[PDB]
Amino acid sequence: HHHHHHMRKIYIAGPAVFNPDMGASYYNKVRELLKKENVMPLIPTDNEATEALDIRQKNIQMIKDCDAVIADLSPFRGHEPDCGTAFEVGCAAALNKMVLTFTSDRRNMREKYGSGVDKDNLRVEGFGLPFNLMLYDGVEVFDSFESAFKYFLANFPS
Amino acid sequence: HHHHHHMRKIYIAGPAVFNPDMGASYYNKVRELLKKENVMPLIPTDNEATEALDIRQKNIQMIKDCDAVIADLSPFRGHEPDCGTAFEVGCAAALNKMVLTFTSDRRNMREKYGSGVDKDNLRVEGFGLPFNLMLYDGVEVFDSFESAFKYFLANFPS
Ligand SMILES: Nc1cccc2cnccc12
Ligand SMILES: Nc1cccc2cnccc12
Repeated sequence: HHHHHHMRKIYIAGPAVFNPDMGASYYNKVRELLKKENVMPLIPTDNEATEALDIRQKNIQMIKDCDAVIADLSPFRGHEPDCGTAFEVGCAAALNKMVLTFTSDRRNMREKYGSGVDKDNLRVEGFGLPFNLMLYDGVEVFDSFESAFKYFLANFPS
Repeated sequence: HHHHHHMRKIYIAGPAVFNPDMGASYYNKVRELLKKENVMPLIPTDNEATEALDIRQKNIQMIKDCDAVIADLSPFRGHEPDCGTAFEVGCAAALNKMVLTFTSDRRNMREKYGSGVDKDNLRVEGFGLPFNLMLYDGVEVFDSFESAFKYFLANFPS
């Protein structure tokens, strides 16, 4: 009765890293929430290397090692989600990982831009989705990290 | 004779799809360039489905089927590349595909934003790269589709 026990792991994707505090406040909240459920956060800035390629490789490895990704696809520098987060969602999708997404703005892209085109006459997607359709996989788009985490707990038990 | 011959295939990732012509002018130029070298373009809008999930699945399948991705990481709706393209680059990276990227703007992110922070005091990466570090894998960032394609021809022969 001392079998190996898998500790669940979630990759914490999102532009919080670009906050003035490098994501400290966001990541601390994540750490506290996950601690209660014995889930390990895999955080992009953990044991951060100095070289871009090393940072990238470590983050890809975290995605490979995770049970799920919870991705913050909130508006970043406009109505579009963060590209880095989008890359990570793509990585996870290719590796058949559970991907859970949330955003602070759930309106359709055309509601966000107020038109079928942006200010430069570039087409805004019309699929009833809050962001680029590649980022949607059929799972509900959540309103917060917490709500996404509740789905994880219900659908990925120990 | 009459052994099976593999036709090389390149997934054409980029926000040209959002042009007023749905990328017609871009894709036509791509088709002509690749035709000369017996390379098949895998284009996001080819045989386009109506449902978001079907379009997504077909595009993921194209990446799975490709020999390389040439991704247009040009500024889209600001200094950041397109998120959908970023997702596709992520997918390709996880699948160990050759990923080739280009941009119309090769300046470092901090040169583009003119500061180490944006207008909202959000951190701009300082790794001497033109975009989010996740999008760089050690291969040169090219100036055009054509220059990326030249690398493909030199590094993925028939
Ligand atoms: N784009 C990025 C991905 C993963 C970690 C990072 C840490 N600092 C800046 C940018 C990052
Ligand atoms: N985001 C997208 C990915 C692949 C194909 C598309 C076609 N139209 C709009 C958006 C697309």
